[PDB]
Amino acid sequence: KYDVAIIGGGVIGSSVAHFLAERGHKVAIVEKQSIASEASKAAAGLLGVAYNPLFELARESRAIFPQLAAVLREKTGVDIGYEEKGIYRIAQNEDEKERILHIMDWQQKTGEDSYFLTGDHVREKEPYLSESIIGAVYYPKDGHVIAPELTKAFAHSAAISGADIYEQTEVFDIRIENNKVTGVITSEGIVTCEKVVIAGGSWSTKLLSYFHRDWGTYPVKGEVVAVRSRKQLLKAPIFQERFYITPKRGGRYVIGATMKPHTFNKTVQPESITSILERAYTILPALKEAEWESTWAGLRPQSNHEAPYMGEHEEIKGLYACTGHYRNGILLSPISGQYMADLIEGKQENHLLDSLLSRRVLE
Amino acid sequence: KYDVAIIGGGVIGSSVAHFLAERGHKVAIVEKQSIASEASKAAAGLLGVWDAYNPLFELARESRAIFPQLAAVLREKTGVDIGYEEKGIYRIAQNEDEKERILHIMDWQQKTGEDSYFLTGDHVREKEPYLSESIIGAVYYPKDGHVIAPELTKAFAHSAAISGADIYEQTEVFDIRIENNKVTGVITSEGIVTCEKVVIAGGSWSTKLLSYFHRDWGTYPVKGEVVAVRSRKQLLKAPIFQERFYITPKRGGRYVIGATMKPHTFNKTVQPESITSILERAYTILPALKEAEWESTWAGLRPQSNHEAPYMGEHEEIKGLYACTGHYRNGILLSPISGQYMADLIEGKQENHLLDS
Ligand SMILES: Cc1cc2nc3c(=O)[nH]c(=O)nc-3n(C[C@H](O)[C@H](O)[C@H](O)COP(=O)(O)OP(=O)(O)OC[C@H]3O[C@@H](n4cnc5c(N)ncnc54)[C@H](O)[C@@H]3O)c2cc1C
Ligand SMILES: Cc1cc2nc3c(=O)[nH]c(=O)nc-3n(C[C@H](O)[C@H](O)[C@H](O)COP(=O)(O)OP(=O)(O)OC[C@H]3O[C@@H](n4cnc5c(N)ncnc54)[C@H](O)[C@@H]3O)c2cc1C
Repeated sequence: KYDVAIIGGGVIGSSVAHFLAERGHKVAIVEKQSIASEASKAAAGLLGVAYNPLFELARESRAIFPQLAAVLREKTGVDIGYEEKGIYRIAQNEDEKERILHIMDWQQKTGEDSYFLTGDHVREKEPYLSESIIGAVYYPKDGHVIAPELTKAFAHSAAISGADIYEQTEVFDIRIENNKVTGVITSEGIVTCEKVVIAGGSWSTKLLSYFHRDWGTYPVKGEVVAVRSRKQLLKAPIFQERFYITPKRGGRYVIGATMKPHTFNKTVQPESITSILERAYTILPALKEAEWESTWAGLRPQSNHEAPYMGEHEEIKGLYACTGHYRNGILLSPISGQYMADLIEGKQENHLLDSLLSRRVLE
Repeated sequence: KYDVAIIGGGVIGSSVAHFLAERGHKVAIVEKQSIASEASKAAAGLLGVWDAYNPLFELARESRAIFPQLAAVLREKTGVDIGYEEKGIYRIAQNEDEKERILHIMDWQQKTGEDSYFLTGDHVREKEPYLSESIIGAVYYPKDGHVIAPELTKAFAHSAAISGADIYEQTEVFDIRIENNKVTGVITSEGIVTCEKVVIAGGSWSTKLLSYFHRDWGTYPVKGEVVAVRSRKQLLKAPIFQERFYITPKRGGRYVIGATMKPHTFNKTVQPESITSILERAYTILPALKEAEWESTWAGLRPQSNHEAPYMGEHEEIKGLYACTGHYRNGILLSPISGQYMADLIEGKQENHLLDS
């Protein structure tokens, strides 16, 4: 008999598990496979990168990462790979240069420090980078983490604090008896609880029907490649119109990512492998003579409302939702967990439904 | 040309690589397979758990003092966390005979002996509630701990690569090139690697190369089989030790249990009887393991020396030939000082004692 059962053991559900259990709530994670089985183990873990109410949530989440990391390491033994060596936006042609200069110029007015670099000035800092790069924007405060490690950290933190983790357990439905959540119906039987959180990434749609038929998430498949190198090829991640090359602990380079909407398919097509690597060669040619390590596919949970659903059901008491983070669920995992636990404890109002899901279209 | 070529990409070779490169030396590492692919990936990473005047004793003491701040240094430099944990280790007893020998180790080991104390079976179960009713008591060592050996090994080696070392994985050293009684390089499977110094750190395979010291010298593998299970429950905060057998928790709900001892074999398969015996012994110490989740099993070749002690030092007659292999069951614990000693010795800031005693 739990305070909250959490449906899904990705970063988002594990983050929620962490913050609740930390505050003495008896919590259960129910996950149909394993912790970090899906988007959260496929993600490149980049933090930061137009305006909107997410930008501010992101900024708030971003700032939690330094202390969160230290805490998690100390408590669980897992280091999440938090790194802050900055991130480059690169440009290889003039359209791209201007696109980047314009982003920077609106960004700068918000207080975020960033410097425009010349191709030669980039190459002083990152010498393996292509002669084709003509400029770039450097953000010294950006960084990244190891998505699966952060995920695993949250979940074991939760367990240490008393959370029960049920892997290989699928939630078919929520048990609402008198317009109240009384439990959850799983493949391994009933789990009694007083509150539920839907954190089912790309699979949340059916359970989101309790809120509304049109509420939902769908998978946007992304394929990525990883290579190893004995050279110091990149110090910091490089970005180019969503495409990225990122270092990780241990001389690993992670490179992606394709976009294939509305499929749960986790195979990798050759063409994607070829397309990804050829693009990487124009940025960073030495990757030709690196060591192939792996390739994989992950399922970004797009929102039907183009913003994650984070909130309490207005009628059915104890029924919560927290999914649809799409491309920024690693970045936002800390703010999401913190918020959800505040909301579950009555410490915050149910205002993030309103704020994130309505967009004024006219006027 | 390199100031030093290091033969072996284990924790020992990679320590030496770290400490050296960190002092502006140009180092190559030459490794048959890949970094940390033998004993150093297989090890349980326990620290500290010899007679009192054995120098390894002073060395082990110094190794343990370098470890905390080294862990920070490697993390912040390479981004690799070595799993340094200092929550202690319990030497358990299940017989009254064991209790005696344990109390005996404690009493006559108080060489400022890590402020260790006796706990009753009941007081241990307070501290660790899944441990067996069968344990009478144990000696808790508060300043005892453990690392993740494969991780420490990787840290060290990336540390050196960041400091300019060239890692030649997938490269076997056949022989050491000696022209005019000085070392000019190392003859490998790929090409010739030109260096002014070499360090034999080839663990259990060092024997042929050690013959340039004395045909009497050599190392050999002592096979060890280990089992790893995963768990959602909190079965242990700190490792338990018992006459070489150990149950150790690792970050991420993992529990590695071992180990077996099969001497004079390089063979890396695991015999079912070893799994059967390790697990059955484990069940008496921590019954919940019955319903944990099986993860994996493996073997590693502990590098025993012909002389039952590491070879660490410089060749008296041959200019620039060094050795540092054969740490048997303490290779992880001594990787920091083995590295620091070896680099101090190459820079002529340390005398050549260990080769004598
Ligand atoms: C290629 C790629 C690169 C990315 N890069 C970045 C990046 O650089 N920065 C960034 O912030 N984000 C990135 N992301 C996004 C990030 O992966 C997601 O936004 C985030 O992982 C979503 O986490 P989640 O827990 O909601 O989803 P998931 O990790 O998919 O978790 C959902 C979990 O719920 C479980 N589940 C579903 N239904 C049920 C049920 N009925 N019962 C029980 N369990 C259930 C599933 O097993 C799954 O484990 C990237 C994604 C991809 C694919
Ligand atoms: C089961 C087990 C548990 C253990 N537990 C502990 C513990 O709890 N605490 C502890 O302190 N220690 C422990 N050890 C000991 C520790 O594993 C070793 O002492 C440690 O590996 C250090 O050895 P090394 O680096 O010399 O050996 P290795 O890791 O074997 O390194 C030797 C390297 O040299 C390479 N090599 C060999 N020949 C050549 C050549 N011609 N050219 C190039 N490369 C070559 C090999 O490929 C190998 O990678 C344990 C060992 C085992 C097996």
